[PDB]
Amino acid sequence: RILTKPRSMTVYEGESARFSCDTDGEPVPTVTWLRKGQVLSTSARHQVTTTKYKSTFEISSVQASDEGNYSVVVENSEGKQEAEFTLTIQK
Repeated sequence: RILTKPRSMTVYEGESARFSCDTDGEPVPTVTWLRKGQVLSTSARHQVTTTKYKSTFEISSVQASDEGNYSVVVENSEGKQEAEFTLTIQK
């Protein structure tokens, strides 16, 4: 599980904070980005997303959320895993 975890960083605002991880599953695992930042939103405030075997979350307009420690809990159609990191922001 957790084929690869997203590193970390510190951005200012919609400057990058790009993230992308990898995870196996059967069929395909599940992912839920979140970290006391309102589940890293998904589109109204963040460009979060997930693919067949690789997910990723980007921030081109961080809002109230985004403050530092940001993680991704990815299940496995039966199991549960997680990769935590820390992306802060400077409004």
